[PDB]
Amino acid sequence: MNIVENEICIRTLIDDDFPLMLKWLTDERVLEFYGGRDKKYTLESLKKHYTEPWEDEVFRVIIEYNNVPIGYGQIYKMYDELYTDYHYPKTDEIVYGMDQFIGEPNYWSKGIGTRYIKLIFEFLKKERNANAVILDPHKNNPRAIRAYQKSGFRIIEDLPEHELHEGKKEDCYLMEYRY
Ligand SMILES: CC(C)(COP(=O)(O)OP(=O)(O)OC[C@H]1O[C@@H](n2cnc3c(N)ncnc32)[C@H](O)[C@@H]1OP(=O)(O)O)[C@@H](O)C(=O)NCCC(=O)NCCS(=O)O
Ligand SMILES: NC[C@H]1O[C@H](O[C@H]2[C@H](O)[C@@H](O[C@H]3O[C@H](CO)[C@@H](O)[C@H](N)[C@H]3O)[C@H](N)C[C@@H]2N)[C@H](O)[C@@H](O)[C@@H]1O
Repeated sequence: MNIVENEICIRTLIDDDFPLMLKWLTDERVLEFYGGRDKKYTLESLKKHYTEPWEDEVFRVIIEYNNVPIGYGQIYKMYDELYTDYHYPKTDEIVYGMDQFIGEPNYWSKGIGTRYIKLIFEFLKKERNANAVILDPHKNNPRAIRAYQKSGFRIIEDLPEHELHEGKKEDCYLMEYRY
């Protein structure tokens, strides 16, 4: 995948990206909201994690802003494990999920995440005929939730004790965008 829209480039993750990703995912500012501050990656263990295979389609991408890599996304075709855990019914609809972080905190709350999401929405519509996109943020991450609401996602389910984060199972929302 490769998308360019003025300041933003979204492109496929390659092995050369992992040292900078290690910087992001050893940064306690970033880890508070993605992964958890108790994660202890090395370059090798991070690469192992981010090269684990997926049952169905996945896009792993790097987000660049003004020619500097600043974050990471993964965009994945929905699969049975997640349909089940989300209590989100499998239908004839084409559904994707997406996880992402901006690893440069100076680029938070400047609208870049919302620009990124909308570019992915457009890609999935034209390239995959997607009908819905879903994700599952922590209830106590309002910056993410508000970005997702700006982008068109709506809360559709409560997911109690959904995700272990820093030793505690955090309540989440299931949020859905339907074009
Ligand atoms: C979640 C992001 C990708 C969102 O992208 P970002 O570019 O920051 O979002 P945005 O388009 O600026 O929208 C954020 C909105 O929330 C607002 N906001 C910031 N902090 C807030 C808070 N504590 N409470 C409520 N709103 C807040 C912010 O001002 C902005 O609103 P606007 O000023 O545009 O009206 C990014 O903040 C990020 O990477 N954060 C750290 C990692 C992370 O949380 N990843 C997602 C995990 S979640 O499980 O999906
Ligand atoms: N709300 C978004 C959340 O996104 C991540 O968590 C997600 C993991 O990334 C997924 O893991 C997949 O991606 C890994 C990296 O490619 C692979 O190793 C692994 N085999 C894959 O299944 C897992 N399935 C769901 C989990 N919620 C963050 O850590 C978490 O903080 C944040 O809240």
